[PDB]
Amino acid sequence: HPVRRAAVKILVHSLFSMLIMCTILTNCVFMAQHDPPPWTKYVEYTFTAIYTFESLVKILARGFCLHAFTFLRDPWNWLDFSVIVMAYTTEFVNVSALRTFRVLRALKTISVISGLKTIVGALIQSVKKLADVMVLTVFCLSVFALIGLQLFMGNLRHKCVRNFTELNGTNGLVWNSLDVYLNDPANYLLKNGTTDVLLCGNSSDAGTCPEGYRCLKAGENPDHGYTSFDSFAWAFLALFRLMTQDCWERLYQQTLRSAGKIYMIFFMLVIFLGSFYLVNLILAVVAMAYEEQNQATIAETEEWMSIKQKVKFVVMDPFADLTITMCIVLNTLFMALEHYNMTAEFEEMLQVGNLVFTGIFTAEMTFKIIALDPYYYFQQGWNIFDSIIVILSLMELGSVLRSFRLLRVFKLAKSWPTLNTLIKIIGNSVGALGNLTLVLAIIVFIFAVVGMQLFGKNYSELRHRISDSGLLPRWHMMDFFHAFLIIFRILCGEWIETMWDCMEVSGQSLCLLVFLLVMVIGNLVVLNLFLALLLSSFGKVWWRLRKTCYRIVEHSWFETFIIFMILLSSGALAFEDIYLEERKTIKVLLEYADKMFTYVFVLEMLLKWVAYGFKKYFTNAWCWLDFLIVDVSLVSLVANTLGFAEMGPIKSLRTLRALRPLRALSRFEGMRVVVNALVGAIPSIMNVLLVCLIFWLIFSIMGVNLFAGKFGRCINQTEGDLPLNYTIVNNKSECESFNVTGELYWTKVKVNFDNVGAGYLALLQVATFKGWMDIMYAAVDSRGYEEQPQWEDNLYMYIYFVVFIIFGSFFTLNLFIGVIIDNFNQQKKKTEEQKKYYNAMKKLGSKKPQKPIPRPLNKYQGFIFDIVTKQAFDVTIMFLICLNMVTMMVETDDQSPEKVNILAKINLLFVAIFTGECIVKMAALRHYYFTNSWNIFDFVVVILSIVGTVLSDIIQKYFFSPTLFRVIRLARIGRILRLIRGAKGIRTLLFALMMSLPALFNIGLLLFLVMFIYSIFGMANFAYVKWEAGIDDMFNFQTFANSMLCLFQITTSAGWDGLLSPILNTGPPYCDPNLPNSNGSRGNCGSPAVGILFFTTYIIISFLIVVNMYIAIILENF
Ligand SMILES: CCCNC[C@@H](O)COc1ccccc1C(=O)CCc1ccccc1
Repeated sequence: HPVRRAAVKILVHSLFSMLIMCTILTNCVFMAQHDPPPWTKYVEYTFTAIYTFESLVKILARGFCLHAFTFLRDPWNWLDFSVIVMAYTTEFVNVSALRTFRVLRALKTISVISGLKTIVGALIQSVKKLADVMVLTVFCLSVFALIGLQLFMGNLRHKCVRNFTELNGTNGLVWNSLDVYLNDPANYLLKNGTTDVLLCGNSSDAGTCPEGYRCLKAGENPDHGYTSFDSFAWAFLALFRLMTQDCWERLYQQTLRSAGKIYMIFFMLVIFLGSFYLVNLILAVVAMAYEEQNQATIAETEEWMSIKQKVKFVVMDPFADLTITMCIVLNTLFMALEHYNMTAEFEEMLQVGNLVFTGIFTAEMTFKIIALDPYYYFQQGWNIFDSIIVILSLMELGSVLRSFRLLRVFKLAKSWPTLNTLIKIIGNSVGALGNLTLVLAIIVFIFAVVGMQLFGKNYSELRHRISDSGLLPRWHMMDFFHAFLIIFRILCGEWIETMWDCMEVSGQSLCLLVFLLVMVIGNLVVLNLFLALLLSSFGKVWWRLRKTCYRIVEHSWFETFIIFMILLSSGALAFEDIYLEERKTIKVLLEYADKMFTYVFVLEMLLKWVAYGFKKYFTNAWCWLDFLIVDVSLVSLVANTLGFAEMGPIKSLRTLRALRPLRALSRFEGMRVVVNALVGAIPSIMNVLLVCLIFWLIFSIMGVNLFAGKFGRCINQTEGDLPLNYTIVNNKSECESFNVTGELYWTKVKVNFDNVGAGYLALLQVATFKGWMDIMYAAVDSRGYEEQPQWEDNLYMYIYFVVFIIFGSFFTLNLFIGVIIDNFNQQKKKTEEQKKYYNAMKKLGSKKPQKPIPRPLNKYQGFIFDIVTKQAFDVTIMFLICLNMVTMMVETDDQSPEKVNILAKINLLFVAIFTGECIVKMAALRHYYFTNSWNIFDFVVVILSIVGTVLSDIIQKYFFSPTLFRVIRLARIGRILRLIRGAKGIRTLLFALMMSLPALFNIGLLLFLVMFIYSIFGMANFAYVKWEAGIDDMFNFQTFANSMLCLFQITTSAGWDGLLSPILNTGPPYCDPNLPNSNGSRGNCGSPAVGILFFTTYIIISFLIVVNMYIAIILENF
């Protein structure tokens, strides 16, 4: 047919493809709109027509029903098939939610662009290769969800309820008990500094409600209802949230607040294993799928002219590009000397300096135009780049626009190889890997418009249930930009806090579905891009005495003695909390112990000397460490007795006593090798930190140009939380004219962009996503210069942070991890009890045994033997234990008496089934319960089950203990762990985990030591800090246990902004200096210099230790 040939010619032709691509792109910019005008309706029709034409033009090219089979064989056209079907249905003949379907059109260009379909296809293999670790992750999450459910069932419903005294007449204190104390939130007491209920616990480790507030379980719900441990669904959600570490510290502090501080152990166990280990397993198998597919593709590929003479003679030898790099460095350094309150002459000086720098660059640019050839400038990319910045600078001479000089610092890339490694990464992100980035871009676009069509009217109408008062939420999906922002925040790792609000406004089923799909798919494709970037960038008495001391120092008892003194002295350090003032006996006890310690360590020093020699002593680095610390101690003692004591610097120098635990590093052959292999990689960390400091210098100068001085608030003193209305108070100066009453305080935000240093602090709080909320809120409210912030004026400043997060957090991370990996390779190329652990893992880890047991050949014995052996018996007892698991999942809080009756009956039924299996099994012939470790394991669990049943039988008659039940019942969890015998994936993964826990023990020991040093430092400084955002009555630095809680929390980087926040404040509107402090000190202030030092250094050292050591572990396992 002629129409057949015509349709085929249109099909193969390439102008049709670009026509449909432009049509899709315009339909995209038309989907991304909310509140479309009527002039859009025909446009809809328009698109419909074109797509239908596509359909015809292809099916008329097919021809028949066999051709229709071949056409539908490629699945991609099923999409626009459904698209035109839905179009005809909606245009011929409602819930109004069908409009959400045409976003499928946006996926069409993945099949139209022949490169994108390759990506979205090659991204399918890993998610079905993720199966083994996915079921291991679901299995561990469900195990720990049962554990957490049994431990904390209805614990999060504890509330510091007010005091209720019951009345005689029953059946403003007048009320009813339950209907008033369950649905009444008036009765509860809010947490200090929040509109959030206070939790409590009857235990002596939980929150202590103030006088006048008892503490019960009769409460509304958890925060919005979604953080319960009450059911297995809610508990599985809570443990998923703690696995992804999304706001996990909030659940940590809530649970410890109600359950007790000792359950801290639980949380660390679920972080040291749940978050870290399961997440890292998923990540490592994705990395393995990536390596495998890339090597698979690599294998598939393996299948007047006088004046010309004079000027060219003058420009023969420029030879001064080094002076140009120096002038660039001076230019950035000169731009960096910009701050908030600059004098007029200093501003004029900076302007003249950058003017003369522009002159320098313009002059040598026009010289380089005539130095070689304008075809040379047409040739090289660097020269094009400097030409661009010159034109942009002259445009400046003709807030965002001044910053384009900053790219000049990138000119250092030619001499700073790690900087050009960074730019190679950024050039692959949109170069050789442009398709991955483009796929991610259209996926974020699809998710943004899908979410906005699904949730726009919800977010817009029911906003009253999502914000404080008649006012907007900071995060929503009504506009496309805010939907993109929700998606981007999710990609950053914050999906629970906006999911709560979405489900509060929209609906749990659909919102859960979409946010979990966004998180899974987006984090998967972002990990794909991350890994792809990482892969694309790849007389004799004197001598007699000396040998006497040489004998006295090498004696093992001497070494154990000094180790014990080290440990005792550090433990003595731990006793230095705020309660020594009333501890009179142990005060002087610790005084004498301290002087004994310095004397014994200095005598040890002198004997080391006289034995080994001064050159043999002062060459060892750890001996230098010991000498330095004993020097600290000696000077402290000397100035303590020989006058000039409690004198400023000398009385604050004994704070350095907290370094005393560092003596332990040299002794233990685990910490020593760890610190060796760690400081052996400080040069790489230093050069990468230099590249990151230059990049964040760029971004901090941008933030100082954009909003420096625009972060002030002018809070009203009574309210305190929020700022003020622009209408009423507009300027900082009007904040000082209406200030006839001293309630107005023009405060900055704690972390702002006022210097390059405050810029660096804000960029660290944004790059870790802790504390960035207030940064970005004060930035997208930044109206004027000293002007009061309008609620979302300058809304597009979000872009700044987004861009920074992409270049300063994503790519720099690709830098960090990058060098680390390669660093280790070169170190790869160039505790004896743990060796015995190794040897025993070799010894008793016997895999294949001999013939286990022969048939007893008796009538009953042989029959029971034969019914025990067949694998059908194994699979059915596994089905039985899985049914026990499910009947374990059906337990909730405050369920009912009859249901718990039934559940206890089924409990006895199941322990009976399994103990019958046990009595049949040990009688296999004689030796079933001796050969395999699994049989004796289930033997232990079955006897534990029988003893648990009889303990449940003897609750009160013989002897009673209230809390122990909750843990003996927890032994039932052991039964589900019996499933580890059947599965092969999770068993091998958990065994390879248990093989490496000596290494994790050494790493956790170094981490514990760093926590100990920083706990003592914070006990010295950060006690008496005002109780604010992240420092409550339970997570302090007051005691040592509180310090360990705070520091374990921060070790995951979580909530570190909320703890640094009360260390920064220094003013009367927040602090109270001159406060009658109980100790020698005064004032409840933090000290910003050492607070920033402490927290930034602590999170950076913990990040470095964890990253370095975990990559070492992962490489040594590989
Ligand atoms: C993408 C992970 C999502 N969940 C974790 C994050 O939320 C924060 O985790 C951390 C908490 C404390 C210190 C460091 C980290 C890290 O990021 C290092 C992870 C890591 C693991 C193994 C090998 C290299 C690096």
